[PDB]
Amino acid sequence: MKTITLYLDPASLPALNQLMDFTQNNEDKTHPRIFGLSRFKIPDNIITQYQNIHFVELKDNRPTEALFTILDQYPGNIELNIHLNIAHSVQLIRPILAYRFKHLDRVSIQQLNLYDDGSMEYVDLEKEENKDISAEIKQAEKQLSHYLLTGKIKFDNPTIARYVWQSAFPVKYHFLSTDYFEKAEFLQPLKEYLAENYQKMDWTAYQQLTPEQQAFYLTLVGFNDEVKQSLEVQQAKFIFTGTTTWEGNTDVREYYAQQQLNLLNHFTQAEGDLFIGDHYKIYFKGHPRGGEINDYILNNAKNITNIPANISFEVLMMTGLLPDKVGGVASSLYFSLPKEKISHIIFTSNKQVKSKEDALNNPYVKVMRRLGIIDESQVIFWDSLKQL
Ligand SMILES: Nc1ccn([C@@H]2O[C@H](COP(=O)(O)O)[C@@H](O)[C@H]2O)c(=O)n1
Repeated sequence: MKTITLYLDPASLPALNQLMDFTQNNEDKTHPRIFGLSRFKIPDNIITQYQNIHFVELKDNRPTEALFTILDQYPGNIELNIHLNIAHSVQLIRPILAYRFKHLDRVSIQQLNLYDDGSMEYVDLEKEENKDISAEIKQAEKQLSHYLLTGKIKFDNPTIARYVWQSAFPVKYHFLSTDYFEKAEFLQPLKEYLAENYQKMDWTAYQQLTPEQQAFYLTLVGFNDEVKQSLEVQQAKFIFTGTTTWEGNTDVREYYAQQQLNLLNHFTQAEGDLFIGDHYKIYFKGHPRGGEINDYILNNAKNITNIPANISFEVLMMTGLLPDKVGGVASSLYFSLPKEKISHIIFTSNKQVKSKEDALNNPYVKVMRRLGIIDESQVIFWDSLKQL
C-alpha cells in the first residue's frame, strides 16, 4: 500500500509545523503529498523540485472535492498520513472520511498528527468547565464510532470531539500548552484519557535541521535573509506588536498610527510608563492588515527595525528568532509567548473592552493569568498611558 501525506490547515501554526515536517522529509522528492495550507503559497521553484505533489484549496475549513480527484489518481490500497489543525479537525477530515467510507475496501487512515490552532483551543476548553468531562469523552467516542460510517456529523460536544481521535486512529497531538491540560483539574479525565498521545509543541525542530533545510524552511514560510539578519543582532531586542484602529472617537486612521507611536514611546523612552531600558534594540511588528498605518509608523519612528507584517510571531518561535521582549497592543499571539518574554500588553478600546477590568476578562487573558504566564499589572488599558 502507498502512503499519501496530507497537510491541512486554514490557519498558521499547524501549517508552520506541517511545513517543518515536509522540510524534515524533503530529501524524498516523490513522496505523494497533498497541500491544503490556506495561508502559505509554496514557491514554484520549490514545487518543481518535487513530483506527486498536489495542492487543494480549503472552503469553510474543509478541503474541496478537488481532493477526491487527486486521491483518485492513486488506485491502490492507500493509507493516509494526515496532518490537521485541532480546532478545525472535524470539518477538515469530513471529506477525507467521506472518501474512505466511499472506498472502504482500499482506503485507510495511517495516522493523524494534530497541532494547536492557537489560543482558540484553550479558550474553547474553558467553556467546558462544569461539565462531566468523562461523560463528554465517552459520548464523543460513541459518536465518532458511528461516524466513520458517516452516521455522524452530529457531535453533541464539538470541542471535546477534537480529542477522541485515538478511539479510531493512531494519533499524536502537539499542544501549545501541556501545562493547561495537566493543571486544569476539570480536564483531568481528558488528560488521563489522552495518555501518551500528546506532547508539547516542539519549537526547536529548526535547530536540528541542516543549514540547507533551514534555508528551505525559511523559503517555505516567506522569511527572507535580511529580516533574519536583523533578528540575529547580539543585543537585547524588543518587538512592538502593532494594531489597526480602535474606538478612538475618530475614523482618521493616521490618528491611530500616531497613538501607536505614543504607545511605542512608552516602551522606548525613559519618560514612558513601560520603559524597557536604553540597551534594547527596537523592532516593529505590524498587524498583517495594518496597511498604510504600518507605512506611517515605519516612516515616523526613529531607529526601529521593521519586521514585515506577513511574518507571524509563530514563525519567530519556530525559527528560534523571538526577541528578548514583546510588548504593545494586545493580540491572541501573546498566549503562546514564553512568560519571561512578555513585557506589557496594552488593550485598546472596543465594545467589550472599555477598561483594564474588561481587558483582564478577555478570554485568552483569562487562560494566561490562570497559567501564571502574566500578572494583572502586565495588562494595561490604553487610556492610562499619557501623551508623550
Ligand atoms: N502586531 C501583530 C498583531 C497581530 N498579528 C497576528 O495577526 C492575526 C490577527 O490578529 P488579531 O486577531 O489580534 O487582530 C493574529 O493571528 C496574530 O497572529 C501579528 O502577527 N502581529
